[PDB]
Amino acid sequence: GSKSFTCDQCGKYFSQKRQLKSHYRVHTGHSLPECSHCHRKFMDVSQLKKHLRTHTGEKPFTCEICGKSFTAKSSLQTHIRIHRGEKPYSCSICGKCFSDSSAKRRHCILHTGKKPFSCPECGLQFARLDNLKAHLKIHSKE
DNA sequence: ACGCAGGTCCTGGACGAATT
DNA sequence: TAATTCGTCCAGGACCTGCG
Ligand SMILES: [Zn+2]
Ligand SMILES: [Zn+2]
Ligand SMILES: [Zn+2]
Ligand SMILES: [Zn+2]
Ligand SMILES: [Zn+2]
Repeated sequence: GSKSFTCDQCGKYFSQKRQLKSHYRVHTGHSLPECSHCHRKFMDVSQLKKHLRTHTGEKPFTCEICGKSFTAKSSLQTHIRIHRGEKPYSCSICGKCFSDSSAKRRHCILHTGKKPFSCPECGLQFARLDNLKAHLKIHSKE
């Protein structure tokens, strides 16, 4: 049960050359499941079917509390915690709690003080790109 | 004013689970 | 069993919003 074929990208082992060639598609994209609309590629056909809803607008996960629908069950699961006031994610530095996992991760970056987004017009630095994009709209109004 | 930051939800890669 | 397909988590955003 040895394995002699290795991937020069991630280092995973395979017992047959054909097994290595099939796995190597995740690094080059060749022969991956390709969307017929935008021609983007994904890891397997199930991830492709999830992406298909981005073109059709289908939201098959509806909240039974307010009636709003979502594209993914994970998004619905996160949304339901809003109705119940469930905030399991907390910042270990200041104690601020969030129901959204990304809101907590985004908040914790503020304790580092890093502002890697600098305005190309005036040089004002921002910790988030979306706030810089909104700031540049003020510049757009000449 | 408008920078700041939390609210909200869409998007997709990661990865074990379930199916074929 | 091996390969494919699926479910799920989770990271990374974009758009919206009100506060100081
Ligand atoms: Zn590899
Ligand atoms: Zn597509
Ligand atoms: Zn709801
Ligand atoms: Zn904090
Ligand atoms: Zn500027």
